[PDB]
Amino acid sequence: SKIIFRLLLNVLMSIIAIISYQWYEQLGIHLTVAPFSLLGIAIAIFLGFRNSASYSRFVEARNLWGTVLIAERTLVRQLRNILPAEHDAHRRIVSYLVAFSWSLKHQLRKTDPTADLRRLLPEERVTEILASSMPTNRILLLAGNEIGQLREAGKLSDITYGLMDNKLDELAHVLGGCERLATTPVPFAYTLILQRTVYLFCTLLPFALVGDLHYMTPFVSVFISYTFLSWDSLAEELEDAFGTAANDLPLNAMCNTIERNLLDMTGQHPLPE
Amino acid sequence: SKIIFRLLLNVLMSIIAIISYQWYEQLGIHLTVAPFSLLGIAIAIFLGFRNSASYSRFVEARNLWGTVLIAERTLVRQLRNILPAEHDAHRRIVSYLVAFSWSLKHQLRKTDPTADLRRLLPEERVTEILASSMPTNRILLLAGNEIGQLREAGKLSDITYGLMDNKLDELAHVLGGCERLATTPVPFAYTLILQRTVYLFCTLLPFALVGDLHYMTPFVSVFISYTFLSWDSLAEELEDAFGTAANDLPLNAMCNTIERNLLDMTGQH
Amino acid sequence: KIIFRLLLNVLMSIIAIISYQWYEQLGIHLTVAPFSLLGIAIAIFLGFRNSASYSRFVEARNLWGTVLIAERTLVRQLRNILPAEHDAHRRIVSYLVAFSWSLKHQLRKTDPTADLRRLLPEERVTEILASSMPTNRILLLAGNEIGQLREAGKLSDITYGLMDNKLDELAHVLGGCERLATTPVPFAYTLILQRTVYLFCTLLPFALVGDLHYMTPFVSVFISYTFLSWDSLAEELEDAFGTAANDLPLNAMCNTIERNLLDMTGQHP
Amino acid sequence: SKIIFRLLLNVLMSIIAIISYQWYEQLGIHLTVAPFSLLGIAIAIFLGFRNSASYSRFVEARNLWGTVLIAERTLVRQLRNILPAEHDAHRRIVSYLVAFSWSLKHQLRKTDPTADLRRLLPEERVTEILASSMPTNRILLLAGNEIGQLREAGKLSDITYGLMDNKLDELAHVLGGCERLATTPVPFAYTLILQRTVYLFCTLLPFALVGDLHYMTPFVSVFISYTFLSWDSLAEELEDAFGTAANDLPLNAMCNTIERNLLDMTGQ
Amino acid sequence: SKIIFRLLLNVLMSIIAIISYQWYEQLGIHLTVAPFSLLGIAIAIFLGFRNSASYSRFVEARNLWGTVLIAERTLVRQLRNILPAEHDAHRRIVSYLVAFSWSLKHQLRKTDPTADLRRLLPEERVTEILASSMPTNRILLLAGNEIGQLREAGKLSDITYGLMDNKLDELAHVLGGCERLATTPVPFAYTLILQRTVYLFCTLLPFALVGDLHYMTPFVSVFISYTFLSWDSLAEELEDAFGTAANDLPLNAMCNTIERNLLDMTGQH
Ligand SMILES: [Cl-]
Ligand SMILES: [Cl-]
Ligand SMILES: [Cl-]
Ligand SMILES: [Cl-]
Ligand SMILES: [Cl-]
Ligand SMILES: [Cl-]
Ligand SMILES: [Cl-]
Ligand SMILES: [Cl-]
Ligand SMILES: [Cl-]
Ligand SMILES: [Cl-]
Ligand SMILES: [Zn+2]
Ligand SMILES: [Zn+2]
Ligand SMILES: [Zn+2]
Ligand SMILES: [Zn+2]
Ligand SMILES: [Zn+2]
Ligand SMILES: [Zn+2]
Ligand SMILES: [Zn+2]
Ligand SMILES: [Zn+2]
Ligand SMILES: [Zn+2]
Ligand SMILES: [Zn+2]
Ligand SMILES: [Zn+2]
Ligand SMILES: [Zn+2]
Ligand SMILES: [Zn+2]
Ligand SMILES: [Zn+2]
Repeated sequence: SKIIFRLLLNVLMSIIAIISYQWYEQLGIHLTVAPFSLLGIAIAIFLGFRNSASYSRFVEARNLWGTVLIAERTLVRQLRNILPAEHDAHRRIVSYLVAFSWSLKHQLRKTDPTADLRRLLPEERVTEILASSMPTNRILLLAGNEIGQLREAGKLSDITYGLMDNKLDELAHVLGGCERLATTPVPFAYTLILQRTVYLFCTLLPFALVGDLHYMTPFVSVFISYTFLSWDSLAEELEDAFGTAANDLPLNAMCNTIERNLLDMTGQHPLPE
Repeated sequence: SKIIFRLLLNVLMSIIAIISYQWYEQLGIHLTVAPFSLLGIAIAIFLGFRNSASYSRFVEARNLWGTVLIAERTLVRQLRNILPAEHDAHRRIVSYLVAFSWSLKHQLRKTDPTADLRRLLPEERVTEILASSMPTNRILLLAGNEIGQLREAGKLSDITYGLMDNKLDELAHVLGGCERLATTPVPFAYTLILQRTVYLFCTLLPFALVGDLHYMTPFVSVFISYTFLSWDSLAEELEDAFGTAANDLPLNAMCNTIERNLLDMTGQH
Repeated sequence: KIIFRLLLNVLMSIIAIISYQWYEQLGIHLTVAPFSLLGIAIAIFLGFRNSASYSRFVEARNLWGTVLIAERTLVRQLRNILPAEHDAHRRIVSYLVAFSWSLKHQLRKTDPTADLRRLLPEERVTEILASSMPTNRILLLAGNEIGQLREAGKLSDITYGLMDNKLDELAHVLGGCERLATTPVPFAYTLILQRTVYLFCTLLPFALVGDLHYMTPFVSVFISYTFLSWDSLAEELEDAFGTAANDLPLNAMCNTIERNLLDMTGQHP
Repeated sequence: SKIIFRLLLNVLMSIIAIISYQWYEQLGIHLTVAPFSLLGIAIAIFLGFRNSASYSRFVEARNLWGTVLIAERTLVRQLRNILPAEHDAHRRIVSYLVAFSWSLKHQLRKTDPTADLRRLLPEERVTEILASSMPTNRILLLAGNEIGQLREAGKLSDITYGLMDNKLDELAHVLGGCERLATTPVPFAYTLILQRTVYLFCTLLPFALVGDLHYMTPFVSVFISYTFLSWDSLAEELEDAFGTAANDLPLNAMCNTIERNLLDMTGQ
Repeated sequence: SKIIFRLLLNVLMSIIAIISYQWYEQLGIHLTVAPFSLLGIAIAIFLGFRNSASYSRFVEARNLWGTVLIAERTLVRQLRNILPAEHDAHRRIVSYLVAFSWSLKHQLRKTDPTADLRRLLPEERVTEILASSMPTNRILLLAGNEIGQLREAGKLSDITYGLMDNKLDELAHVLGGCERLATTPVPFAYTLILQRTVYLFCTLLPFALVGDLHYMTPFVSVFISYTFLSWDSLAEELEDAFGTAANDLPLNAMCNTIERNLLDMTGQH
């Protein structure tokens, strides 16, 4: 945590305010609580509204990765109920849906997806995915091909295809939502204005409190600084949700759960009497 | 009250603040209202936003369990309307749908679902559901198999199947919603950090209010503490509705309400 | 209703005026600054409470709005697809009107027998009252009317599906309305704030008397009026469907629904 | 602009507080800023939440009238794409949909739609619509008749009818939405509490401020009054959210845009 | 940023406050921190609510532009799945959809769209687009005609047409949503009330702050003037997300992303 260094600096800023208190009126400088109370309340309001915006983006990030689990379950679930005999079709579609989860993971984590794609799909398909400028959207097209080919075979009617097509439409809203959160953040000015005001408020606070507290200055100033800094750092963990930090989503575990889910519903060996 | 231990501790610290006030001039330590007022208003704003997020989680929690009630009612309604003669199918689907509700209750609470599943389903399926790592999802698959088998027999058309399949999707959106809302740790320790900030503000407050109130310190300081601690403990309850430390009554009720409703529709009681 | 405490607030202020000459005699200090910090905190918590209460009232009004929308569109679809089947029209409308009235009685926790016998044959009223939830039975009986027209050959599976969607939407309303009635916003919400504001407003003139002297009862009743009126509005918005001053006129709403559905069929009330 | 008359009243109430300040010690009355700070902050919190609720109902009114534009554009678009030859059908439905837009406007504004209805529709239909107690709903039923009769002619299938029916369902949600906003206003308590409080706070404010500010009282008190009254008046206009005021929705401009769009798509 | 000018002018106003403080009791002028504190907190609350509503407009504008990508991705995807042989049909529809994004961008910015329309579509169609009052809605009708004529031949059934029809309905919701934000912004009172109040508070702030701070008056007044004006400017920027400012949407880059998505490898699959 980088918060603890700021707390140690707040103690140092408090002690230098205590010893230099003699040279205050000799220069003619005064700092009271009431002007800093107005500034602090203003900052406490603005931080609250920013953290609300940061939480709302984190909820949206959590919701979209929840939908990957829902849409892929229901698509395999529909496949098992409508076409219970097409087991060769199942394992092809399943492998694409697992691959979609892993490729979406690596797209948000800015990492190479080649290892996971080769683990799940044949080399003719991995080359096709990597050729595309948008690799994860290619997978949905290739998964869409498999549902389309079953409709082309006559195994799926236009109604049963339409029921399965809507699940792929849900999956497209996941990818488009995840890309939108990754590319467009909370406008940088939000974090730039507040982080500047908080740090400058926390350092100038013991100088404003030294006249009222005298010797209790380091104990109180830290306790006020801690409240304003913890709330500021809370938003700095929620805004970026697709990284590898403490509050950031465990996407490795989530993709493992999806892989476990889709190989739980399938994998049941057909025709053992 | 649960927090009444900390309320009497606040009065205990107030009496300490009165007697030790004589020693304050020996080190040159002073505590005015204005520094603790700025901190107090700041905490009050931060508790307001946190409680709003806690309420937001609670409303969505009840909405999902409302959809369990809605989707299962409308699935049984569609079965009676489209296929009025197929009572053998009715009994099986209702058995699975109620088994979905109870298994979801035991999944959110992390409790054993074996006793409830054995009551509603035969042992061939109970072992199959318990073998799966996702038991509630397995029930939806088996419920989907019942709708799917009526389609393959020729009794359900592709459109009438589609109407019933959408109701199974609603329950699957709930399961995925409930799984997400229970297994998310939205803070690292900030649910405890903000709780600790309230605690230490409450205990240091009588030392700050002793100069302005003297003997009225235990009266006013406990009344400020009460308003802050009650609002903090309220957000603690609303954040985890599907908790082991949370009330079991609203979750056990809606599982019985759905069982009572589905048995009434088919005409069994 | 709030005037009973507004007169009590002036009476408590009179006590604060006469006892001010005994303040330093008893040895008590009460400054404005600690009560300012507490009062701002309460104002924040009431601000979030009233906002949460407003969202309940909006959702409750929206659900009853959807009854009027869904039933209009169901009759509209019946007239466009099957213009000849007026025997179907009159039966379904009488069910949809009965659903609205039984929804009113369910939320109010009252007997619906007086309104059900007015609209429906006696055998159906006995069947409706037999069920655990009367409204869910009506939607099932209205669904059977659409279902029997599908079995006759007059409605295809597609045209059944369009009419079925509105019956699904009405069941989402029923599940929504039941949720807002059966699950109130947790116990503590009113237990904290209502009693906190009462104890704040009565103990405030004791703190105000040091700075205001004889203007104490005039300014204390000002702050009390603003705090209590915001408190009372939030309780009127939370609850709900009943017979309070600021609540939904459900008797007038059900009459508007009945008049709309009779007007579309070519009938006069 | 009710504010400018009230701002001059506040300066006039401030000068009373200055001249009667010599009488304060005689009556035994002392007024500090600190209790009025507590009250004013509370008012500012409650005004902030009310204005938030008022803006939310304005956005909802904007979104519903946005849906009028979208659902009617798409229904005409669906008609041209499925049935490119049936122009006799187009002329009636477009005129019905435009009549829906104007009838919804006149129902919300509480004005007579007779002049607009006879401008678009034949006398056999206008007299039938005006006969109905819900004239905007009557248009949706007659618009549904045109889609329904195209289905019964064998020109529209059950599938293509269902795609068009969803748009009529979407416009019916708007009608029920707009009626909900009109018949049920923002609880009159919100206006009864705050407006009484804001006016009484601003009037009583210089009497507490005169003890600390003296001759700067009419400058400071009028600037606090301006902030509190401007925010209250803004929330008042957003609460409606319709009507004839300048701050409200330009519904005449919107209905003409809908009328122009549907006549553009048909080539008229 | 125009704040840097108003920040430097705020320091100059603070120098006037320092030199004139001696003459305060001579001129008969008293200015304390407490009334300006009450005013400043009130402004900070109203700025907090405005900035939140401003951000909500920015989010909804981004969400609609996100939908442009998603709805067009799937519309081409469905064409690449249902009709994989119709390659000449693909390139015609794709070109309309790329033209839809660019024509939307130029409509919201109020600039000439002819330069980008010629780049993507034939001259017989570009003139038909420019002839219409709403050029972006005309493109949806022209792209819809391509889907409609494939149904006319019998290549698409009524069901598979409906799947593609829903996607063009989704794009029309973006068109109406983006117009709603652009044609009418926030009420003009919102901007004119706050921008008058914020700076007139900031200029009159050092005159009230001089009594407590003396020589530190320009340091603290520029701090508060920074925090209040930076929040007002951010709110003013985000309200018009379709403008050409720093915190606004990069709509030029977004349309290039849509173009590269729909033309994945010159329209191949
Ligand atoms: Cl398989
Ligand atoms: Cl049965
Ligand atoms: Cl509807
Ligand atoms: Cl009829
Ligand atoms: Cl639409
Ligand atoms: Cl025409
Ligand atoms: Cl035409
Ligand atoms: Cl889509
Ligand atoms: Cl191509
Ligand atoms: Cl000086
Ligand atoms: Zn299989
Ligand atoms: Zn979509
Ligand atoms: Zn049965
Ligand atoms: Zn789904
Ligand atoms: Zn004493
Ligand atoms: Zn509807
Ligand atoms: Zn009839
Ligand atoms: Zn449903
Ligand atoms: Zn035409
Ligand atoms: Zn003709
Ligand atoms: Zn007339
Ligand atoms: Zn192609
Ligand atoms: Zn639509
Ligand atoms: Zn000086």
